[PDB]
Amino acid sequence: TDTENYLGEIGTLTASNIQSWLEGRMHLVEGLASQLALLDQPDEANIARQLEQPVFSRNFASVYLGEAASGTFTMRPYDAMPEGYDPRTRAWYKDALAADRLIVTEPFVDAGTGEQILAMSLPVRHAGQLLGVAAGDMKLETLTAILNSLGYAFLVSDAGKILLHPDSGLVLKTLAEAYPAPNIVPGVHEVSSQFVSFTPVKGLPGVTWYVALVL
Repeated sequence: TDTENYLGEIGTLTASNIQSWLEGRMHLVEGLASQLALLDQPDEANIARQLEQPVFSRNFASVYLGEAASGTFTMRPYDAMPEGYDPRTRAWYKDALAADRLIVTEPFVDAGTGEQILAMSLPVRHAGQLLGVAAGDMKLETLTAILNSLGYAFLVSDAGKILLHPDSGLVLKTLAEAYPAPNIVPGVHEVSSQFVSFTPVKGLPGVTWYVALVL
């Protein structure tokens, strides 16, 4: 009843921290879309100029626009993509269009670097016509560091998919795969035997994700 209160308080503060951090990144991606919709002439040079702002490289691994007309892909900071890369075939693109709003993706593998990332993406229209999908992505280790700024903490979806974990190998495993498992219910429960607490992250669009604390 006491160590339960204490884990409940740390889980709450841990969730509201990752919430604030992710929300700030969301806002920047929202503002990137509004900036691009505001271009009077949205040609390649103007799009690239908007993407080259240092605030984007300081706060994302990269930001980018996948264009609807022919798959033109502008990414800053720029590095190479695979031969025949077409952003329109990728989940961060197709899911932004299907949801018609900002989404936050589960982890995937960056097509250029092989790193594990997640993206925030949303459609960009100009005068009501689709320009493409704008996104920023961030490395999972960056997020995992935020989560574990102080036993340990990981991040897991409502369905049981591990999203962030100090053991990087456990990322994208199910909880049943990681612990051959506790049931995801908000609160604290005994499960070497350990305490494990689930706290929802508020404010995230389209997902229910939990901070898991292990003590």
